Amino acid sequence: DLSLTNSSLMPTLNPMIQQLALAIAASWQSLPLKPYQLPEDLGYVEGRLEGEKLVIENRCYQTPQFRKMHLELAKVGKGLDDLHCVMFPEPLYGLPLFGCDIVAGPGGVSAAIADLSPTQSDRQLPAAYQKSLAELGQPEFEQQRELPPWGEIFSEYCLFIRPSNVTEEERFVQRVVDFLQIHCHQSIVAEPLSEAQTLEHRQGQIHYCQQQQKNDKTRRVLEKAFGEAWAERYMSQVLFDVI
Ligand SMILES: C=CC1=C(C)/C(=C/c2[nH]c(Cc3[nH]c(/C=C4\NC(=O)C(C)=C4C=C)c(C)c3CCC(=O)O)c(CCC(=O)O)c2C)NC1=O
Repeated sequence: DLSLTNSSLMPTLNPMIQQLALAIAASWQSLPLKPYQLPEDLGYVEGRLEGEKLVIENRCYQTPQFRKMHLELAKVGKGLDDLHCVMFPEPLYGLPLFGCDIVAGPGGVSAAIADLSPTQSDRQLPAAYQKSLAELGQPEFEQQRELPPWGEIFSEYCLFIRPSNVTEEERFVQRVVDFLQIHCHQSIVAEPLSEAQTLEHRQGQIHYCQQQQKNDKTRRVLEKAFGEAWAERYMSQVLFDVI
């Protein structure tokens, strides 16, 4: 399932989304993957109420270091495209949370967000991450976006932009590839932590999922195609499940 060649959505998504989906899949392809079963063994889902149809493709995996690796592609009607990805770490290893959300319409990408988010109580990334991320240097983008109020969960390296041209699209993709290369290497060298530290990282992941559920822009997309009760179950059990 991890080849995207069987995807029905891929050919119709915004090109930046296609490039990022491919890069994520390439990063995961040779890991010690096992399937992760979403609620009701959800793969493909389509729904419509009174407006536009929402189509969603889900792929989910797990490894010893990552309890849940979720790649979701979505399209609303013919306008709105979305790529959503979260690698949820196993708290035992103390790794940060990789996440990204890319939203596009007919006139281009409106929102591109990626981060390696902290799970420590002091809201800092592990020292090895800080060092590696600082060495990449700060990227220059013309149109930055300020994080909403629930976005206190994001690191100081969080990127949130509207890409202004294809060069910036490519620059953002390359920065996400760099984040993934750092993250995959740190996962090899990570050691199992003490019970007390595992608990702190668990709490940090819970908090991340609770704050992400406050994103009303995501919720309203789901609500308009499936209704309020479906949307709440999807947000809380599929996208941002509390462990
Ligand atoms: C069904 C799945 C799914 C859909 C439909 C979705 C849609 C979605 N996500 C966002 C913004 C959107 N997404 C995020 C961030 C994230 N969101 C995440 O799922 C993750 C992992 C991050 C961060 C790593 C932020 C911070 C914002 C801006 C929220 C705002 O402007 O209020 C928008 C508003 C775009 C804009 O303002 O230009 C939409 C429609 N996101 C999804 O995940």
